[PDB]
Amino acid sequence: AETVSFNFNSFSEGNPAINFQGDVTVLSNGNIQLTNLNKVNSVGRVLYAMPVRIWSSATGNVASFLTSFSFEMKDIKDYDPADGIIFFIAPEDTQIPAGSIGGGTLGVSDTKGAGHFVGVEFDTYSNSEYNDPPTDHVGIDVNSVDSVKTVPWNSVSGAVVKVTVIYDSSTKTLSVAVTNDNGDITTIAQVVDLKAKLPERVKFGFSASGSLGGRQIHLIRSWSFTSTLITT
Amino acid sequence: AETVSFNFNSFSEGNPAINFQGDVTVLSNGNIQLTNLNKVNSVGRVLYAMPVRIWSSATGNVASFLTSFSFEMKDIKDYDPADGIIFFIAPEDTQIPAGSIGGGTLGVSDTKGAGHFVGVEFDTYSNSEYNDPPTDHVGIDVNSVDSVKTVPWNSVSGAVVKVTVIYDSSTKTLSVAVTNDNGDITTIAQVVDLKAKLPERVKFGFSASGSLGGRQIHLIRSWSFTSTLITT
Amino acid sequence: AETVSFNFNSFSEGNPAINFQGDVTVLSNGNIQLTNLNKVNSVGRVLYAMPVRIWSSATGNVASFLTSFSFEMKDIKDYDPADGIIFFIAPEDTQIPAGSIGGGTLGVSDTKGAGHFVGVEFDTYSNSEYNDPPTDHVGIDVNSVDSVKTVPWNSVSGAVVKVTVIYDSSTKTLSVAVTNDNGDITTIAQVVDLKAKLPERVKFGFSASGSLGGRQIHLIRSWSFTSTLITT
Amino acid sequence: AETVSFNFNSFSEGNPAINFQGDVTVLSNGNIQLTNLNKVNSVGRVLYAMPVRIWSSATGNVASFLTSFSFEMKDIKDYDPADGIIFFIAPEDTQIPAGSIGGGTLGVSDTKGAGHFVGVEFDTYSNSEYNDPPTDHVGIDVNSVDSVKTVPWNSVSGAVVKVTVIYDSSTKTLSVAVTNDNGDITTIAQVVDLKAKLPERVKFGFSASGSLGGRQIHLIRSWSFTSTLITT
Ligand SMILES: [Ca+2]
Ligand SMILES: [Ca+2]
Ligand SMILES: [Ca+2]
Ligand SMILES: [Ca+2]
Ligand SMILES: [Mn+2]
Ligand SMILES: [Mn+2]
Ligand SMILES: [Mn+2]
Ligand SMILES: [Mn+2]
Repeated sequence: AETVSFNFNSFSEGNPAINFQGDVTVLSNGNIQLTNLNKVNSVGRVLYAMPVRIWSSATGNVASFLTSFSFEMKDIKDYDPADGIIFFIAPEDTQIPAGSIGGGTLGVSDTKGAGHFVGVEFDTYSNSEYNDPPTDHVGIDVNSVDSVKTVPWNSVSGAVVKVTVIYDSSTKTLSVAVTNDNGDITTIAQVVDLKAKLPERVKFGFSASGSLGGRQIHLIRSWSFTSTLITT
Repeated sequence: AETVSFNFNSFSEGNPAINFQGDVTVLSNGNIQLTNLNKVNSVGRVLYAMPVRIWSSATGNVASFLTSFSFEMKDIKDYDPADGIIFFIAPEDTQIPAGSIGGGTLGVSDTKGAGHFVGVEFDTYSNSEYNDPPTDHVGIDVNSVDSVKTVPWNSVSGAVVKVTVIYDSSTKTLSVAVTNDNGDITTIAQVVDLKAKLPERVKFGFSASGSLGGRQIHLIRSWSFTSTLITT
Repeated sequence: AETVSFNFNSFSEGNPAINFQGDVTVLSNGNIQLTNLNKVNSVGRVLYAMPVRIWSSATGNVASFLTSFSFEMKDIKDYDPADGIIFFIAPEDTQIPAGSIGGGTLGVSDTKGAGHFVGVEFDTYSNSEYNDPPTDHVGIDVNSVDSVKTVPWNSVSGAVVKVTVIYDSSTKTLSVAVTNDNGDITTIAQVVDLKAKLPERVKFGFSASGSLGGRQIHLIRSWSFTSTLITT
Repeated sequence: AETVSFNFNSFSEGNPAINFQGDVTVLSNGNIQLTNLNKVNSVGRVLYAMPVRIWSSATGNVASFLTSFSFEMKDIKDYDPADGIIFFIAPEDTQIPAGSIGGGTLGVSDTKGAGHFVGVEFDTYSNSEYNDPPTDHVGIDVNSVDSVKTVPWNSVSGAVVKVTVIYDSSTKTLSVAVTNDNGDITTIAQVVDLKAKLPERVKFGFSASGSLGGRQIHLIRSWSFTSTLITT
């Protein structure tokens, strides 16, 4: 099999294994801060530099993967805690959409919420323009921030949140488990065919954004990942 | 929400939180050895002592859970490395079946391979009587050791294996991710309705067994668990 | 390390982790009401259902523990605001004393004020028979409601009180910090050798009582707990 | 009674309620980073600007206090994770010792490890000149870094550690409870006569230091405090 695995206990902005896009900044404690606090419509994205072959057009096999990460979102005075973080998967040439409005597009889609990526959002602001649930929520997005499926959640300012993700290739099921700060766990699962939605080679990463009047601290603290593709 | 959570980084004799059934022994290093290498048809089981309420007849909700543990199986001179470990979920009254032959029943089934439980097995011996695949394998068992779904695998003597299971209550999906010592991961997923196969209160634990001639070391090294039921 | 920890932000009817004894009620809000307002000499107690092993007889170790909870007492028309709440530790077989008069026994002692427990009381009525100080008070009780030590305090009808307690195994010091409504803190500390007054396995919980004439609302709103026993 | 109370969820540089001394800096996420990873004998300290009256001259009364704070220490590549953090109480005119060597003096003592203060350390490096135990430990310092009493502990890089301190005036008892990332708790308590060791008015705070070769990220994330002095 073809296995790809890495693990970041802390990041740095001079590492060739990480692509930075937008307002991304690495702090002295090793955390990655995706948005710029005093910047209007800020957008920041981080991507594992190396593309991962998630499927083969030769065999027809699709990879299974397991990945976990921890983030922190914190309020800043006089600003609406918005807009959220999104763990996404996209073609290897992915870029911040041209003329991005940041805000509720999460840095992955255009104005009407479309784009080419599959992902899991931790949305903290309800945009009715994207059919947002009326509360903080966790959602499964397939080429659009108009979530295929959402689950009410609760973002607690200043808390370290841990996430564990499993995609089983045979059932093509993507399931998510969020351990909150009060101990409670939140899960959400959805069947997504990666082969049909994405190309053979892709890039995984995180993206956060905000608007004018809607901003908050978006930090990524750690990240480990392992994918395995059977070559037979 | 109703949450149950715990974490064992080692075990000790006399902790009211754990129930021991059969040939279980607590090693001086904090590990739990499931079977007796000197007994024929050995069976050892360990359970979280408190029943967990997995679904409510009042509301109709089903809990979601995330649990992870790691184990090790090691070969012993002269005996066939058999038969394996199984993480299971059973009614509150659960006990080692009456006339257990151990062996391929894994300590949770009768002689024909039937019982009342839902569980994940790590089978190191192929029993044609239970329709086992020809190689070591990981399997999803619903009231039978004749697995509803299996996936090839390879037990390595002395290797520590780490496992992650996520049960998403809404899709009723149970997913597993196994991390071999070599780095490659193994996954298997299956929709299993817990509300349909089990009582409101259940118990969680691990079971292992052997035969005459089929024997090996079965160790549980750690276990963490968290379940959350959306209360009324 | 052998650790037990739990967190109840709210309570629910039917949870396997909570034992109710006497006049206990779970309100629609998740709060627990310890006494019945229409009953003479009412008593209600709520306990963490699992026995916790506080000291080991193998090694000579006693566990340290940190617990916090919040309660509220509130006046009811025409009745004297009595008698108070008590957070206690008792042998795992603990039960409301046979033919209990409620009142100043706080539901944990007998008519003479004796019993088998260690506890911190939030006493709202002065019982000269148990040598109560003349004002409301916080007391440390060792097998009796005639406190080993008390400190004046003031109960505010409808106020949410927060309490933190730390037991340090090495010195044997039980420390209590009470945070009133007006922000003021009240403290009390006492050396109590738990290994000499209690059995290895105990249960933790809250008890409240009233009499004819003496009645008020007794609520438990939350409770978190963590104990760690050095096993080695 | 005279009560002083505050609660910080994040700190800012333009805050006159806090005194910054030494290499201290405030990150964009609101954390206080006590040391400079680039400086050789970095020393950083942060003090609550307002002096607290811990005891009275008229009445021999001492104050009781309850305080809780969280921190995070993390390793940096090519440097020994040293030297630790210390919560301390000292004269209102306190300043970093002249010609401070950082290191094992924790920024509160001179070269022989002497000074005027009373504190709780989370020492991550073993200095024999100050008779340090051989492992990571928590200690009670009374005018010296050669602890009056210590307890073994473990500092986990990247982990958020919460602490709770209660000082009870009547028993003159200081006790601490540390919650590792693990769920496990460590406690330590000691009888310190605050009126015999410190002046009427004092300042509360934290300090951290490093050496050449010994350096790590030392952060303070939050801090709440309350103290009450009976003036009768
Ligand atoms: Ca949105
Ligand atoms: Ca078998
Ligand atoms: Ca009384
Ligand atoms: Ca030191
Ligand atoms: Mn959304
Ligand atoms: Mn099988
Ligand atoms: Mn009393
Ligand atoms: Mn020291």
